[PDB]
Amino acid sequence: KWKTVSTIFLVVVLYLIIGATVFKALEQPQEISQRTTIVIQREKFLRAHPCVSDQELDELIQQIVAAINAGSHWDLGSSFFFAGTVITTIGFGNISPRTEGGKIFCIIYALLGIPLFGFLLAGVGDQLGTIFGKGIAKVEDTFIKWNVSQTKIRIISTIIFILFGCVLFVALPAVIFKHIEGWSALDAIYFVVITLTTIGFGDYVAGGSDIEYLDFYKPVVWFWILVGLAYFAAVLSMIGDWLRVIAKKTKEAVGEFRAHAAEWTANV
Amino acid sequence: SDSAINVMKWKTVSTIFLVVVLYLIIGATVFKALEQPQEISQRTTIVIQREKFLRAHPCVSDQELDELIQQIVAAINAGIIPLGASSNQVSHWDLGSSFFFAGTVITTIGFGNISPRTEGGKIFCIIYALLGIPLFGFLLAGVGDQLGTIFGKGIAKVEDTFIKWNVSQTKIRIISTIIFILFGCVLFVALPAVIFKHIEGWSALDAIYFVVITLTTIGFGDYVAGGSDIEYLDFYKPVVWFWILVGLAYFAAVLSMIGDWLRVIAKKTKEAVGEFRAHAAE
Ligand SMILES: CCCCCCCCCCCCC/C=C/[C@@H](O)[C@H](CO)NC(=O)CCCCCCCCCCCCCCC
Ligand SMILES: CCCCCCCCCCCCC/C=C/[C@@H](O)[C@H](CO)NC(=O)CCCCCCCCCCCCCCC
Ligand SMILES: *CCC(=O)Nc1ccc(C(=O)NCc2ccc(Cl)cc2Cl)cc1
Ligand SMILES: *CCC(=O)Nc1ccc(C(=O)NCc2ccc(Cl)cc2Cl)cc1
Ligand SMILES: CCCCCCCCCCCCCCCC
Ligand SMILES: CCCCCCCCCCCC
Ligand SMILES: CCCCCCCCCC
Ligand SMILES: CCCCCCCCCC
Ligand SMILES: CCCCCCCC
Ligand SMILES: CCCCCCCC
Ligand SMILES: [K+]
Ligand SMILES: [K+]
Ligand SMILES: [K+]
Ligand SMILES: [K+]
Ligand SMILES: [K+]
Ligand SMILES: [K+]
Repeated sequence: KWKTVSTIFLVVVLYLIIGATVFKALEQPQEISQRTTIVIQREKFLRAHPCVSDQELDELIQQIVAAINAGSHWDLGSSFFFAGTVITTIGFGNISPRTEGGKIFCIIYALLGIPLFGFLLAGVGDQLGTIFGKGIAKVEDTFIKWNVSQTKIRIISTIIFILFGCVLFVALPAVIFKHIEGWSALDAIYFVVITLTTIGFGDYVAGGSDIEYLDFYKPVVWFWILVGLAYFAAVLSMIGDWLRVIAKKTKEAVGEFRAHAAEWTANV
Repeated sequence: SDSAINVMKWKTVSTIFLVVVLYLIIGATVFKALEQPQEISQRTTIVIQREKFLRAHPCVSDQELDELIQQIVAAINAGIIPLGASSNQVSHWDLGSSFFFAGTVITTIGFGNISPRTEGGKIFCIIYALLGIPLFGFLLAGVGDQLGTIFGKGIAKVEDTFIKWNVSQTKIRIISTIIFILFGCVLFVALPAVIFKHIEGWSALDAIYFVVITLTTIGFGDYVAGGSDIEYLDFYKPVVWFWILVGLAYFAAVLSMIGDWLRVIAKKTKEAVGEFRAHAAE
């Protein structure tokens, strides 16, 4: 009958405000640092090359920033990657359609492929879940006849799910990404989380740089994208369940606190 | 029982996998066909300009022009207006733009025009995503449920206005799906698209493109509703916030309905091919 939606809306607004403050705190300093150390560069390149005017260099900069949309972008490999970024809704954006017909086809392609890929991803997740059900069935039998509790064997099994999944789907792909892309470890894990959450900023792409790949590589990361999107769907849903549980525990904690203030003053 | 169903399940998922591969191949072919020509045109017409700059400044070290463009492309990923005429700008990380960024994280739209460069920014972004995505999921579920109850009451009366001669119970459902589609596409894509065109200066197709790319959470970032430096009446960005919330709910509904359409067409086509081979010329 009632909402409950208003309080979670307010919680989301609060979460966004806290996040915005923290992000500003962590990111504005390096931004102003790079801004002043590039206004150093604009006039240290110009005085080191007197033949460039102060206004012809700006013609150069204007056309280079005009080249923001191009720099092939559209070999069958890169367009296959793009189609993947569309139907997965990752949408890195490093590749994007510029002609109107490309955008119209992109609209149709998204509206049809997102549900179809949803079916594929659901099936992949179900098959992984049954494989993992048998896998937990055996270690839930070795460790099961010792008196250990039953409603905590499930939390030990979630511990094992999280750990094994994050080593197979986050850890070793991250180390491979660092050894192949040249990314840092933190940058690799960042890429993993941002792509498998379907956020997909595009500041890092697993086949973007020119660095020449082993050709065994893009298909394997395709497979990793498929299986990791499923794993991360599971992880995000279980975090949601964590949230609803802690939500009711906090609801009862506020109930208890106000109930201990209630008749604590009836103590007259 | 426990296993005899799983063979069937792995069969259907394998054929869905092959269908997805085929869809990706077709899409890639069409996209290459539609986008590579203008790309090579612009590339040769940018090297025309590159050596028009080169056939005008030999005193320039002439190979450092490309390291200069390297540093310019490195500087633009952390947005900049790098010209002497105007050394004054507005920052990527005011609380407004950082609020927008946090939204792009928890919605998983991820436009990317703004993204964390600091190590701590990336670690906090990881934590922020892993916690906010489910939370925003709950919010969006509530928004969708309330929208659905408003629309249920709205259709309840038009489910009687139409009770003339010859009327159905389970086939009036198609007029209700038609009304959902049309009214939703008027409120959540159409008029927001025209607003986006008149305020952002985007084309009509660019506005609708932005709408579709944003509410599906693809979020390329090639168009952003608050990106350009312009005025923005502030009566604008909060209403676009609200539009994002309710339109994400609406588009989740639309995508689920398209999925149902696909499931129906899939089973009708398999039974149709069964029927075909069962005939197979007399
Ligand atoms: C990382 C960014 C910072 C996160 C900011 C979260 C601050 C919010 C802390 C709880 C206070 C919410 C206000 C209302 C609380 C209750 O009246 C209400 C039900 O009565 N709770 C909920 O609805 C259920 C809402 C429960 C949502 C809790 C979100 C989980 C945060 C995880 C971070 C914990 C770090 C612990 C060390 C600080
Ligand atoms: C299912 C409902 C989703 C519909 C969401 C999009 C609704 C489109 C309504 C916008 C109409 C605006 C009127 C003016 C349009 C022109 O100024 C504009 C050129 O400037 N044309 C287009 O944008 C051309 C736009 C072309 C629209 C693409 C239509 C593709 C529908 C495919 C649906 C999947 C059906 C699958 C059945 C097997
Ligand atoms: C064409 C220029 C470019 O960026 N090409 C490019 C980038 C990435 C790939 C690729 O296959 N990456 C692995 C992958 C596969 C699917 C998805 Cl949705 C995402 C990724 Cl990162 C290929 C070509
Ligand atoms: C600071 C530079 C910049 O890009 N600023 C910017 C862009 C967009 C907004 C904004 O509020 N857009 C509406 C909106 C709200 C939430 C989301 Cl998740 C996405 C959008 Cl487009 C504000 C500031
Ligand atoms: C624009 C997207 C084109 C992709 C659509 C391909 C059509 C495929 C028709 C069915 C192919 C598999 C049928 C097998 C049924 C037993
Ligand atoms: C499980 C088999 C499904 C095959 C049917 C898919 C049909 C897609 C139609 C796309 C029309 C543009
Ligand atoms: C300018 C309009 C281009 C539209 C291209 C649509 C391609 C349809 C392929 C099925
Ligand atoms: C079922 C075993 C899945 C193994 C996944 C390997 C991922 C490759 C890392 C790039
Ligand atoms: C909770 C995520 C922390 C990631 C730390 C990575 C350090 C290389
Ligand atoms: C319910 C009306 C939403 C209007 C959103 C328009 C903002 C661009
Ligand atoms: K994105
Ligand atoms: K997404
Ligand atoms: K999603
Ligand atoms: K971008
Ligand atoms: K995205
Ligand atoms: K992006």
